[PDB]
Amino acid sequence: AKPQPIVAANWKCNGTTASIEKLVQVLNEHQIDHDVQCVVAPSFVHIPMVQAKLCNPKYAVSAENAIAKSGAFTGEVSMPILKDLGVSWVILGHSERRTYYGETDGVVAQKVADAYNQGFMVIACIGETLQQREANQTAKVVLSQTAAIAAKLPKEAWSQIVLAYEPVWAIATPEQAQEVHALLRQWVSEKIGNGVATKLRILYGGSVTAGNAKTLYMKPDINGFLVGGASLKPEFRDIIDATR
Amino acid sequence: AKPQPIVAANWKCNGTTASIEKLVQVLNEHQIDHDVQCVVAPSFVHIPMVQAKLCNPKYAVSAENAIAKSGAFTGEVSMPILKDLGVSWVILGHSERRTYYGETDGVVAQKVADAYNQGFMVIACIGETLQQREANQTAKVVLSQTAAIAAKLPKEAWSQIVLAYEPVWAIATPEQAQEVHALLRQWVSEKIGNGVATKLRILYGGSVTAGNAKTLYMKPDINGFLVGGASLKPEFRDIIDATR
Ligand SMILES: [As]
Ligand SMILES: [As]
Repeated sequence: AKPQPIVAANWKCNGTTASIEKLVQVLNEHQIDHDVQCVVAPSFVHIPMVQAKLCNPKYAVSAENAIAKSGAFTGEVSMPILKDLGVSWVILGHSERRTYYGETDGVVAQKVADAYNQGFMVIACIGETLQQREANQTAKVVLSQTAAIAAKLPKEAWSQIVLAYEPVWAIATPEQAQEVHALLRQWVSEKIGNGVATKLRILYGGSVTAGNAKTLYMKPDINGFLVGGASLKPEFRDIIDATR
Repeated sequence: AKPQPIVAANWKCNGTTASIEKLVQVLNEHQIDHDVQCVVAPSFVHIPMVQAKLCNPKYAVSAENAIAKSGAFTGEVSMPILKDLGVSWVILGHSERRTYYGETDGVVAQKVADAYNQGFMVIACIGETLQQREANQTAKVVLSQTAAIAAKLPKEAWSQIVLAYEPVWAIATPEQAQEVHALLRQWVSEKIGNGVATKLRILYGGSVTAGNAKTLYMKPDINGFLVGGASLKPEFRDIIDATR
């Protein structure tokens, strides 16, 4: 029933040359025996070393953010630059960028559309804060965020979209995760179409560990993970193996 | 009289693998016959290729921005990451980040202090908008920006600081540039000390071309350049040679 799972590592703003060499060697030696798309998103300056040292073809390298256009945007990295470098995945709308770096719903929606139209696979992040959840606004918020993205996309774009639900309010039980994933998928099914909804990967982006990954993946509407801190450790392999 | 000049290339969010290979080969073949510190600031994902292909020891590689701390800051690059990668220069406070990416005077001042305390050479950018210049507030603005930076630095930090004046209102005659540079240096001399003021490099960050570089460098308070678009072209070499 489920579509191909994805296990994505978000290294955030972490790593050294030495630590990444060691971690990538562990990922390269891991023999994955089922159909899963693995993604690694290093900090921008580590993308080249990861591209060079990774040899496991079940992985793609992602950026952790991008802007749409090259030009006079000191400090930023654009989608054309990433494409020329051979990066075809990007994480957009991460809660830390929505919170700290001014990415409103509209800003994220436009970036996702720009990444779609430039050929990227996009992990688009959504999720509600503690104040929003306490106000009983979980559904209003995650469906407003998703709707904003959807309004700028044609139906055919959804083959390049992956959603990641971040329970910002926690950063949650597997049951609470499943409730939001099911709501997201039912809204896509109604508004966009049931074929899009059954093929869409909705990844869980709360706290994922070797301890809890299999329990989360048992949920019918969870299609893998956007992993934070545990993705810097050898137990990331156990999180991949939890999607069998 | 003048301190060692600096000619810094800010590539902004521009370049391809192919274009950078070609440009770096031109910079590597250029024989520089006087004492000048050259800097190249590529987009983050191009830092490694530039570090590898550059062979001209008169150049240092810079970042175009950074944050102070590693951690859960998706999409950002930190000063410890850059140091581990061997980057010891950073541009902070560029007008495009102050304008588009929420860097207030306080935010820039704190980053400069954090980069000082982590051992970086810092090109700290200041400059007034068209509305501020029309209000006759050039001096209020560039000295407020500089004062905000200075308030977080001990006197000994100034060996690691370089100022870059950006005439945002234009982006200017060499005379207008010299007036602001002279004002900046006189304020540093009074507030911080005359030995700091005579050793400080104040770089001009308006439109610098092969056509105008020597005329600008003739000005007594201009110590080189933070160059935009012309730094992507072979005529960057002519801008370096204008600091003889
Ligand atoms: As291999
Ligand atoms: As050489």
